[PDB]
Amino acid sequence: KKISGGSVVEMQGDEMTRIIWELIKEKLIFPYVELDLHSYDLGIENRDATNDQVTKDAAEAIKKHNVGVKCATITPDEKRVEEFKLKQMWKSPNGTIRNILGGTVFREAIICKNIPRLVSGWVKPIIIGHHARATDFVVPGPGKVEITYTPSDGTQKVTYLVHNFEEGGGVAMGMYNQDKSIEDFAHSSFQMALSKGWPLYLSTKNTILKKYDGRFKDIFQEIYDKQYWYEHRLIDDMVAQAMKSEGGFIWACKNSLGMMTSVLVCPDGKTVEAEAAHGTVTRHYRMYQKGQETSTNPIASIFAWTRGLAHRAKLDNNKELAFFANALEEVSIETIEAGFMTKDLAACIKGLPNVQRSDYLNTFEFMDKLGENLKIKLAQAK
Amino acid sequence: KKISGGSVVEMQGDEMTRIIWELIKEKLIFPYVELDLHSYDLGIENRDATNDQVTKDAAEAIKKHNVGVKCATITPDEKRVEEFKLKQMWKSPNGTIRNILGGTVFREAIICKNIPRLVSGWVKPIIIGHHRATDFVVPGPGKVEITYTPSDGTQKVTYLVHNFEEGGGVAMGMYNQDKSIEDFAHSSFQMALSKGWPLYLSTKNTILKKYDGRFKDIFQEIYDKQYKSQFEAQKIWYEHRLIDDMVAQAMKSEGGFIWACKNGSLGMMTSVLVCPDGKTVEAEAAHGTVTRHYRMYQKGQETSTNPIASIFAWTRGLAHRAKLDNNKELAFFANALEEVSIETIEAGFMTKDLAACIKGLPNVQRSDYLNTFEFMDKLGENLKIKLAQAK
Ligand SMILES: NC(=O)c1ccc[n+]([C@@H]2O[C@H](COP(=O)([O-])OP(=O)(O)OC[C@H]3O[C@@H](n4cnc5c(N)ncnc54)[C@H](OP(=O)(O)O)[C@@H]3O)[C@@H](O)[C@H]2O)c1
Ligand SMILES: NC(=O)c1ccc[n+]([C@@H]2O[C@H](COP(=O)([O-])OP(=O)(O)OC[C@H]3O[C@@H](n4cnc5c(N)ncnc54)[C@H](OP(=O)(O)O)[C@@H]3O)[C@@H](O)[C@H]2O)c1
Repeated sequence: KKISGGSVVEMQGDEMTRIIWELIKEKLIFPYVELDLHSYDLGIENRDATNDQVTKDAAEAIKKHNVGVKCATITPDEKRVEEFKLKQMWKSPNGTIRNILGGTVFREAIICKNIPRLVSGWVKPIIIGHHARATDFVVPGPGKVEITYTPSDGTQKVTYLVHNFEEGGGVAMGMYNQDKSIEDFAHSSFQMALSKGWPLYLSTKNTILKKYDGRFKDIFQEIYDKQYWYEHRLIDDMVAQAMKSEGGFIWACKNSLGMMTSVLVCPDGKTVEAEAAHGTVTRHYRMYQKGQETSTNPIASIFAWTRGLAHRAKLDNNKELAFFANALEEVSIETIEAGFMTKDLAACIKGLPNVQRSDYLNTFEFMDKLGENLKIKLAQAK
Repeated sequence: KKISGGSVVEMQGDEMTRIIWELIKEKLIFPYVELDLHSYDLGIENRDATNDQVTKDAAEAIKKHNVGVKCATITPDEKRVEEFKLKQMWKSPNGTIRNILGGTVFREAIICKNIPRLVSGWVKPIIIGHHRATDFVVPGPGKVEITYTPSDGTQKVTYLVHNFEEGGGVAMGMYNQDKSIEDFAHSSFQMALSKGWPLYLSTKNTILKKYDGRFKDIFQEIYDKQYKSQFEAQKIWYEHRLIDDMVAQAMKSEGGFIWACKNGSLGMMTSVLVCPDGKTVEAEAAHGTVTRHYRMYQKGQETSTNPIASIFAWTRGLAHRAKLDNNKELAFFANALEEVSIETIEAGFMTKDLAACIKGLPNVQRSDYLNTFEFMDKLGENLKIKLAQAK
């Protein structure tokens, strides 16, 4: 009856996104898909109770099962330490997860025909990638700061003057990048393309950091010929090319939030972690706690699930799951395009002072409209 | 009858901006203000004829007279060397001027009510100020180290940057003198007090604990010793914020702050070089010479070039001159010219770039905008009326 979805790592989160995450599972996922679900509770109280061990176990499960879908989580600050009486200022779960997995983060805004964009010409989305270290120190007083390279065979020594501090002190730092990290960025970028069926654009300073940025340009061109369209451009020339076009390209960059998605793509081409690019929407959660009506956009959170499920389906050659993930993305866009949307989107169209209650749906009404539309779409498909 | 404006250093430039610059002087400045004008011709042919000596003399004149107003200039590349048969690839005049003066460049987009922004909440502008490196290819395995050798002969300090054990890559060294950080802090505090807005410094001091920590410590020290009382008197403040926390607050805010960063139509983008002394200022448009429009102008074709950024170079320069000289009539004139410029656009009279921001470039009709000369004439008519009404 229901689709056999296979192995998925799910991470529960905090505040308004936690409410939305449960609604998505109950209304959009669980009525259609059965999963061998590896669920980790990354809610702040559980991270505190387990001394953050839950976060490390979730990252290891993503590494083992290749598919991670994560709800937004609170990153503690002093105010959060007091609010929850935390044992310590726990590090960001996203930072912990990224450190364990590695990879490149790709960000993509979901586009709807009736929702204004930065450039009206944008019909197809733009997927921006950045690869995801330094030795800094105080220069106590006058003297030379030099950076040297000694090849391991001892045949040469190259010394570069960083600066001769003559009047006083300051600060200095040394930075590096290994060819393997640049290679991993290139792979993830060509493999983000091919999967999406779009062209790739690499942008660098190149005119300023000629040797550092030149190596990225050279490694990308080399990998494009040996193992794989693709084109390089300067930052200034690139933003101009983005001001034109219908969009629909991957932009590897070396240097409403409710519609912003994020995907971590590991160099292996096997592991993916998807999530909303926004936070826990604390202000809406405070309204919910006071009995006030909320209108929180679930699109970014739904697309974490669809990107995760589409990846799972690709790994397992599961056609029914691949169809479901795509159908849920289309239903989400189509619902908004038919005029049914949350307040943030009504405000993008009308301007916040001109938004009336009849222009939007509350959190629960929007989720119910998506559920009704999804039921219809899948019934007609079979 | 005309305002006695005093001592101003003016730098003439190239292509479309050179045409606009002359129109501004003839229609907006010279009918109202008399200046002891120190004019330098930084047009590309004159920089070539003088072996760039004109650029160095202009920078020394700004140092001496404290007020510089500069027109956009061509920075030569190989194509420009061929076009003008240049003796050499002269360095950017902006780079030469900045090296002689020092100081921090503050950028600000001019806001009009009927012109769409990035964040609709931004009612007040955001003024962003920014603060060299030695990079190289690491051809294969080996050690990259960064060393500090005291000038007094005490023990050399060696830090390992990375030991490349397989394959190559790239490495770089970067630095900052305490004096450059102190200058950045002073120019930033001077900017915020002049504008009457709060100041934020953003760094990644949690990652670059020593490097960015020094910026955070020097700004806080200079604030506590020399500017905290003055900031309180104007009900404004200074705060350090991490870059991640800073971008999030910038979207939430209605604008109206100075942002010192440790790291829309170009026709509306202004730039001001603020020297740490609080006395010297160099103002200019943040855009270039608008070569594409200049090519149309050379062919006798109608152009619609936005002069706002160029007008604001003159108004920022004149407002600073007026502040230094306690010249109330000049202070009023500079403010009136800024207001006339914004008000003209807000009344529906604008160049094509702005009509395109409203309607979208494919939907712009000739009746939606004014050409370069029509727009300058409308500003001249509005300026005359405003100053008459002012008494
Ligand atoms: N990936 C992550 O886990 C992640 C990322 C960022 C922040 N955070 C955490 O999230 C918490 C809250 O951070 P924050 O309030 O600064 O950022 P945020 O949750 O992204 O929310 C900022 C504002 O953006 C709007 N917004 C964001 N997501 C929305 C959605 N889905 N639907 C409708 N409007 C939406 C709301 O604007 P209006 O208020 O005008 O309605 C909201 O108050 C913090 O504890 C922070 O650590 C986590
Ligand atoms: N501060 C300076 O002295 C400075 C700064 C930057 C560059 N440059 C020099 O400027 C020359 C030309 O550079 P560029 O064409 O790359 O840059 P640019 O002059 O800033 O012009 C780029 C484009 O932006 C638009 N634009 C810029 N200023 C405008 C204005 N005032 N009104 C209307 N539209 C405006 C035009 O767009 P559309 O074509 O779409 O109409 C123009 O073609 C080069 O020689 C460069 O060295 C000098």
